[PDB]
Amino acid sequence: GVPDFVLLNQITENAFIENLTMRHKSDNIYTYIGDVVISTNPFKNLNIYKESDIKAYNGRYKYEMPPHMYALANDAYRSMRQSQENQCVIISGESGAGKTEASKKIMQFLTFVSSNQSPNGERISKMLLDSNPLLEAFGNAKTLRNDNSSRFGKYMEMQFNAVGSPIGGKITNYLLEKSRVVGRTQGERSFHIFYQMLKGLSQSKLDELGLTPNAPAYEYLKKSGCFDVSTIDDSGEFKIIVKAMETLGLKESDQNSIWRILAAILHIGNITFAEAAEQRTGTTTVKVSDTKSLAAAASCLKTDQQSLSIALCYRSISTGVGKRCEVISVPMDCNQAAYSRDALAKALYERLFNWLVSKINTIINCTTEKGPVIGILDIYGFEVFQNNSFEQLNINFCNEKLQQLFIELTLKSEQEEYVREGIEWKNIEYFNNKPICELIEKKPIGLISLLDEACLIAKSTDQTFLDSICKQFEKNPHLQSYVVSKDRSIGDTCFRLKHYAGDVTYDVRGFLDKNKDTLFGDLISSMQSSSDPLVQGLFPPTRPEDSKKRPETAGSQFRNAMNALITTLLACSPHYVRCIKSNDNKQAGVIDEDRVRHQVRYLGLLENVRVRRAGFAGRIEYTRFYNRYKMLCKKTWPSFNGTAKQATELILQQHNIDKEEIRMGKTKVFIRNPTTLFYFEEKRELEMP
Repeated sequence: GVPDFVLLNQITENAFIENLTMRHKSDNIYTYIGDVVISTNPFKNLNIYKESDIKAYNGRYKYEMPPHMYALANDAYRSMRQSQENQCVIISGESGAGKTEASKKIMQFLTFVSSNQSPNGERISKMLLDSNPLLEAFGNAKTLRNDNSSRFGKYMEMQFNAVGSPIGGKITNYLLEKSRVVGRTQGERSFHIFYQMLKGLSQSKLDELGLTPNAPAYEYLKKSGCFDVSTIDDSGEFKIIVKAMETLGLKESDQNSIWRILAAILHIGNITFAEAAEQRTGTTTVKVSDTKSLAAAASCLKTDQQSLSIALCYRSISTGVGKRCEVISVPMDCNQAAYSRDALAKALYERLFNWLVSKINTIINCTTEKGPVIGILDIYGFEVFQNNSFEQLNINFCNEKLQQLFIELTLKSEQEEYVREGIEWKNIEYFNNKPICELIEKKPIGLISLLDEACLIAKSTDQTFLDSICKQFEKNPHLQSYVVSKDRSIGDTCFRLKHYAGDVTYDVRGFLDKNKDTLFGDLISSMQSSSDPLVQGLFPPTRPEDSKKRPETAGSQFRNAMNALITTLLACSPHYVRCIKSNDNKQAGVIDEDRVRHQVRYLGLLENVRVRRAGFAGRIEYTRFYNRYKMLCKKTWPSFNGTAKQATELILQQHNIDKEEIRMGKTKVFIRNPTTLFYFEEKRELEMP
């Protein structure tokens, strides 16, 4: 009757949604759109991902079997299989909604079609599927609203062999929300791996780590004000974590060796120094009152507790001629004091995570053979509270790139493929490249440009920064406030900012210490000069392929994490995958009207349907129109001319049909108004059964 999705009985907006539900309600998971994949999430183990259903999708086309493979990959991902080139895929659709389920697809289509034989091939096809519970611990972390709300910018690369099967891979992460460990909103929690360790070990071992049975006693844990939770079982998870580590390749002997590194950080973490009455009037510096805590920091280091604070809390600088001589230093203010405190306790974790995941691959990675590389993307989800804050801005900023990404690819790169395939193409109006949100934050006189401008004015607080935005803009589109835009919804200490299709009002709390975070080499040198596989171990063999220039005031440092992301996107052939979360109850058959419609809107997918093609009603592909309506008219046989325009004219002229009603472009027929469709279909029925 009707295969694929671009042959709906009614190509209306209403039918689009109504049919989408009926599809999901008729054993139809994925959905197509001019070669665009959309999927959902069951949120449980569904008996559909193994051998059985894979044999179905093997040696067939898109227009034959249900949505799953989409021929584009078969005519692109495979196109570079013989032409010997690299690949890369991007995925999105909330967090914890399988990017575990969307990636699951990529593999089970790759294999089988790939190869077999090797007994070590079907085994590794099991460990990667057992990585779902594994990845559900590291990246994932419970938020105030969403439970499985991961929070990280990961770009995993799958390496392969000379026959066409995986061998290993590496992991890359962007600037981390490194404040997650010590600071957060009340009710929320940090990564699970930590809390699952404190209540899984024995007091005997906790003493070796230097931990005491008293949560309020600490600070990082005190700031939260919550530990024991009825929902999640603590003692039951620990044993599962051990299995995960042992199953991969982390024996207890290695675990203990790693815990010392983590336990060391805990000692250097639990130190929020008190007021130091060194000054005279009202201001002050920093000095230790709770010594046993700072002593613990130097305990694992086994160095002069005092000397340690002489180089950190006090900034020493000389340089000139040779290169630097550390001893004379500056007691900095509280703001810069707590600044270095954070920059230190937070940077060590970024280096750890990178070295943690990388050194694990050292064992997993294959040495037997080499091969090409393919990338995969995975990021946090879309969350919106009735309130907002600084962290919301940076997360939304990441989305601004993801939306721009498609625009640069599915709207631009693919558009260039139109003229590369040798098709009569004519530039059709496409919604602007929204450079109003790009040029406003790159070249001089810009958002992040003025953001770094206000941040470097040390004394200037977040409140003053707000005023620095209004004056510079409040005229360039996509930016408002309570002063200009008369809207009571905006507070006196908040501001308005537009994104895609809606409005978001942010708070000012944080920003300062939340952003900069930069760490100089005057605090690292004294520490990496030690002799201990743990102390210097925190700082791997100098510069893990990420240095060039070390000392740079934040701002730029963040640009690197975001620039390194773009530079590696404008030189590869990417693939796109979207995902839509059903509901907030893990139900595989329930629709939350208001929530669903919103998800389809802020992503701008139906606009990508109309605009991409052009903007009208009924549309059909030439490539698919040709090999379908062959047995209707004459002179449309192998004796054809070649052009898709003159041929069609030869077709419609013999049956009296106006030519202006149809037009030729890339691969889409254009007949305006709906009635014509019902007119065409019927006319093909009252004269030929």
